[PDB]
Amino acid sequence: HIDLPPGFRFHPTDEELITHYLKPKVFNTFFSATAIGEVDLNKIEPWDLPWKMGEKEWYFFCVRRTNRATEAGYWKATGKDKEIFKGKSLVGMKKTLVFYKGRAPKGVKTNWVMHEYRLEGKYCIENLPQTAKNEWVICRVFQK
Amino acid sequence: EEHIDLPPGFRFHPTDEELITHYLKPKVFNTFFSATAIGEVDLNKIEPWDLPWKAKMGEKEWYFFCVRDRKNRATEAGYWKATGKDKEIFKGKSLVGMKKTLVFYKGRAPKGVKTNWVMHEYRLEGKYCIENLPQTAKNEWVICRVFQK
Repeated sequence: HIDLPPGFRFHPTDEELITHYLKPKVFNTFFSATAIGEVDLNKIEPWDLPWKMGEKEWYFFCVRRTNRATEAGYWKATGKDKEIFKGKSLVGMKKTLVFYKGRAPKGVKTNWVMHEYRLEGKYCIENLPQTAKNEWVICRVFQK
Repeated sequence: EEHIDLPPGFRFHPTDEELITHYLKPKVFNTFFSATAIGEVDLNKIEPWDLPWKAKMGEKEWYFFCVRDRKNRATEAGYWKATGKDKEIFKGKSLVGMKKTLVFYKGRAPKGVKTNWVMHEYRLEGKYCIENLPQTAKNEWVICRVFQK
């Protein structure tokens, strides 16, 4: 348990997410943190307040374009992914996805948004050692 | 213990009402209030472009206790000019304060040069909140958040 003074909360920069949460989850198989739980993507749905937080945003690890669709909708990738720089080095990429209610290609537009952080640049699959599972991503999900 | 070791990514990120409730009120109660999150400096003595040089890593905004002015938003090398409409701050069904936005301009008060340095000044307010202070309190303080567009 962590005893936060008032006003202090979990509000990470991108490079903080990579460097101190995602690279460890990849490099070390036994990794845990107090602010980022583990959830399987396909199981839950964007209307799942109890699973995993604070400031109306929810972070977690994910084990795995509309390449992932929900029992009740899908996630559509939107926009040019932002690059994550640790100073002069590239370290990761942030994809932005939006959740669509109706499963049809013209599906109902919900206000649920996800940021998917992945390892890149210096931590691309080629540079990554084989003692690593590049299958892990970080997702931040929020509304509107 | 004031050590407050913070895991990565945890940082001061108050809501407007948390600023009022846990930081401004205590300062106007006791002038000798201090908190690690908020410095105490005279906005007059500091030019904002100096701030990113003393920035710790990932630090993008700065909070300060300052004194209230009376008709002066003035800086040796510049000046702050308000903009837009002040914004109400609530605790439940009560107004407890307001937040004003200001923009920084070049030293010359006529025809200054607009900067991308923005300020949010936070002040107590609300008829009943301000009316029910103990006579031992002094409402001569505001909280300034300084940051860059």
